[PDB]
Amino acid sequence: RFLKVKNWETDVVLTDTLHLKSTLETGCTEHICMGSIMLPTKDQLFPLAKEFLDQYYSSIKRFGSKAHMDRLEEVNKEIESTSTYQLKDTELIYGAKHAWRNASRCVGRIQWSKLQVFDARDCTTAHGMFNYICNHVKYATNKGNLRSAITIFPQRTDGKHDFRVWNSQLIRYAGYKQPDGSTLGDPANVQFTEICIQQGWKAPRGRFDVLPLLLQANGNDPELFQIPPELVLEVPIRHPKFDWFKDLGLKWYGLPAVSNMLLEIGGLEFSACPFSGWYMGTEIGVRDYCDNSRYNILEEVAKKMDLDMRKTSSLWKDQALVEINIAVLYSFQSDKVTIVDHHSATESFIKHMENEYRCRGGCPADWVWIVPPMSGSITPVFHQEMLNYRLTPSFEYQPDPWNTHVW
Amino acid sequence: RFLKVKNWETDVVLTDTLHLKSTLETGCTEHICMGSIMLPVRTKDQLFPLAKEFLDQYYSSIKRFGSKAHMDRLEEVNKEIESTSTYQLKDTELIYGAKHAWRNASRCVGRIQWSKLQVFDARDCTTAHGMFNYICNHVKYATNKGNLRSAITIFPQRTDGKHDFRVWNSQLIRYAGYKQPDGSTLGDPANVQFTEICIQQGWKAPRGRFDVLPLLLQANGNDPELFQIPPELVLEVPIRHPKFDWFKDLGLKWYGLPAVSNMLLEIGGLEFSACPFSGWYMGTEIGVRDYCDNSRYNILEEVAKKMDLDMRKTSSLWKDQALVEINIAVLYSFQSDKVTIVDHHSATESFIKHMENEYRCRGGCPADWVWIVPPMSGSITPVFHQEMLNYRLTPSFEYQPDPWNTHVWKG
Ligand code: HEM
Ligand code: HEM
Ligand SMILES: Cc1cc(N)nc(C[C@@H]2CNC[C@@H]2OCCCCCc2cccc(N)n2)c1
Ligand SMILES: Cc1cc(N)nc(C[C@@H]2CNC[C@@H]2OCCCCCc2cccc(N)n2)c1
Ligand SMILES: C[C@H](O)[C@H](O)[C@H]1CNc2nc(N)[nH]c(=O)c2N1
Ligand SMILES: C[C@H](O)[C@H](O)[C@H]1CNc2nc(N)[nH]c(=O)c2N1
Ligand SMILES: [Zn+2]
Repeated sequence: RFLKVKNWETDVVLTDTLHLKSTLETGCTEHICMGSIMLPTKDQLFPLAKEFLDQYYSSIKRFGSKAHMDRLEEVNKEIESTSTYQLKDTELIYGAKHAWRNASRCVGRIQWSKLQVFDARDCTTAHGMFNYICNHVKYATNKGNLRSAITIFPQRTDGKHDFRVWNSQLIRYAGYKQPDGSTLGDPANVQFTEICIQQGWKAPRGRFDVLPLLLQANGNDPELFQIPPELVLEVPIRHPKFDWFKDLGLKWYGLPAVSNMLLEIGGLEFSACPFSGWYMGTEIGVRDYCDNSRYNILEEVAKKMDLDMRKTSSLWKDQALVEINIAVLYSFQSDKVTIVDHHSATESFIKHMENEYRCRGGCPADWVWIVPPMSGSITPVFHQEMLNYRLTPSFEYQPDPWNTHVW
Repeated sequence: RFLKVKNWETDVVLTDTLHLKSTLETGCTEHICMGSIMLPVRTKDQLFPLAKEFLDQYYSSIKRFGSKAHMDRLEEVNKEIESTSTYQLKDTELIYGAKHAWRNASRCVGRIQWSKLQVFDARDCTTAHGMFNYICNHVKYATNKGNLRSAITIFPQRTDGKHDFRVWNSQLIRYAGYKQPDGSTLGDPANVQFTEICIQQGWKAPRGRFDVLPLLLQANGNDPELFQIPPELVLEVPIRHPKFDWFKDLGLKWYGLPAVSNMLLEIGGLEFSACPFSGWYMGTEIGVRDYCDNSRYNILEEVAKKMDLDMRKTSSLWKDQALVEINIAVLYSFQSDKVTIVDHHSATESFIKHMENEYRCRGGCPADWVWIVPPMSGSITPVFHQEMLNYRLTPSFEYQPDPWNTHVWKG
């Protein structure tokens, strides 16, 4: 009931107390650790509301004041009456910033308090959703000078009227099974691409086709919309030394924007809440390009470098991985699109951890997601012990809507 | 109960029943995961249960469960415990035990090899000098002129915890670290504290960047004694690079034999506080950690300087670049000298095959993801994408505190 984390590179020891305020369940027991698993009424709602408003009023230094006891009473009466309640704009902004603050898998949280929140709770149609989302994309992109933002559609009511963005991210590339047997474009999105085509989409059947948004308002069947191309900022990938790199024909998008998550604030569930920041280089160059199940480009790059691909021990995979990531970084920087490298991002996260320990009593962190997918041990997060626990407000993963929705 | 693990690259789903045989604690709760925390005298009362579990397991493994030989051995151990407070393992049980501790070691990526382990029974040992002889024979057997063979040497078990055998070195072979008055370190920073104990015990330090440390050995709870491993027994590899001819002039070398000596082996309730074991290196242990940790030899800058990498900002990935070249060098050098080494691609691939086999035949394989994933190039190895269940099985290896913090000095 008082826990220590040690950094093994610097010997700095931090003391966590924030974990006692933790509420949801981790997946682990005394007997089994699930640290590496990807997915481990009225009466229910008032405690959840209360817990939230208590933290909110404490943050603005008005815990136990009349404005506190009055809001607690107002919310209580509204739940009693309507079976739900509405958040004040101030509460909504706070909840959103804190769900990011609490996101244990996010390395970029030094940035948590600079989050532009777009209140789309007044939305009612898929066309409305499209308008809001285009406005979010343009605001956040900001001609390459990226700004963090979230747009929050209306909360869950009876659960049969959910707003959902069916895309997993606002901007992604299509994937198509080929006669060949192989895959064209991004294999992650084969299924979704089919759902779009089975719902009307005219696919260009290219390697890098920006998918249509597929939007669900008020539990209705979802509809298709193309994001204005002038709003989707893309980056052709070149290398600062390798002439031939450009000829691979690689590009990626500047805006990472997760839109399949569920934002939970004071017991309320916001099932459509796309949010966006900016990239860490490795997300694109290590994962998007190199994962066997993704664009899987290592072989082709290794060939152009003329490495010895005969034996794994020549580290040809590793050598090519580094250059691919140098090129991702160099291209974003040259075209002036915000990107951070894993050295700088993990160094920032250590600074943020220390702020959160002295200021808040801790910082939940999932080491398995926080340490970059390349060069783990030469980044400082490798040597930092972390405690992982679930705080609310939070972002939660939710099932793909096609698996659920009735048509 | 059944727990499933998915591999997100292949969609292969495995079912773990083995976790049901797990007994000890993880450190985690339903409220906190301590998966990245590095560290998350027995009565009769406790002992016979631990013995019984163990012998039930051993007897099952030989398909003799419930045999007269099994029941007679249970009775015998019961009696030995009731009358003497402890018991002695048969050779066959010791061997099986040491094999299964390695098999159960969830942080070890090398476990495909668990059944081929040479066990040296050193339970007749009585003196530090005896321990020294035993360790020499182990080093020479394991080294085998570069054709490394896994081995373990097992000294007498704990009795009252006042009479422990301990190897004070954390590994049998390691380099001296020396703190300089100006605050720099010469040689290996990890070993500064232990080097200082050695010096105080009378070791004459050469004060070089790569001095092999003397063994400091404790028998029967006595004060530790110093011994120099014969140099002809310490196989070393000079580090050079296939294309970069200046690599050799950095003056690096490493020892071929990774040999962990500070861990405690538990078999059937008995505690073997000195049980050095050895295998062979995966290249990244040396090339990533030993050379490139900031708290170790820290050679990234010097390498990148020689390579003329752009070092003015991190986003040139100069560190990532230098790190790969060094790792290339370590594997090249070992291979050229015919010293057994495995790369992290081949090791993780073998591990996944081992792991799947273990689910089919054993009903699980406990694995610590934080340690199994290599410290470079994580996601281009198949373990990154592998969900893993971590739990504790016995027989087992455990961390124990360094003996210089606990030892009662006799004078
Ligand atoms: C501003 C720059 C940001 C950086 C550099 C960054 C970095 C990252 C990275 C590298 C990951 C792991 C992604 C992966 O490997 O798939 C991640 C995950 C995550 N981040 Fe951030 N992030 C940023 C902004 C944001 C914002 C604005 C939010 C929410 C407001 C957020 C919340 C999350 C969540 C919930 C996850 C886990 C996603 C999942 O479970 O699939 N992050 N972050
Ligand atoms: C045969 C070749 C072997 C290879 C390639 C191998 C590989 C490794 C590696 C890379 C680690 C992580 C160590 C680190 O990064 O510091 C490790 C840990 C470990 N291995 Fe192995 N291993 C081998 C043999 C053995 C043997 C023979 C045993 C005992 C019989 C053993 C038991 C352990 C234990 C207990 C750990 C955790 C050590 C700790 O917590 O400090 N391994 N293995
Ligand atoms: C099964 C599953 C669970 C879960 N919690 N998340 C996922 C999505 C997978 C996990 N890793 C890659 C993929 O998600 C991509 C998420 C987008 C990246 C997150 C992000 C958000 C904001 C900024 C930024 N730089 N990066 C999948
Ligand atoms: C605090 C602590 C706990 C714990 N369980 N282990 C340690 C020792 C740390 C862990 N990683 C670096 C350092 O020890 C070196 C590990 C020894 C190598 C393991 C090994 C054995 C046999 C063969 C091989 N290739 N590798 C430290
Ligand atoms: C099985 C394992 O949990 C899975 O591969 C995780 C590992 N760490 C990760 N880390 C990040 N940042 N993103 C991921 O998608 C994953 N995948
Ligand atoms: C804090 C963290 O658990 C610690 O630095 C671990 C991470 N993973 C590791 N993995 C291996 N193989 N060896 C190690 O020493 C470590 N150190
Ligand atoms: Zn856990």
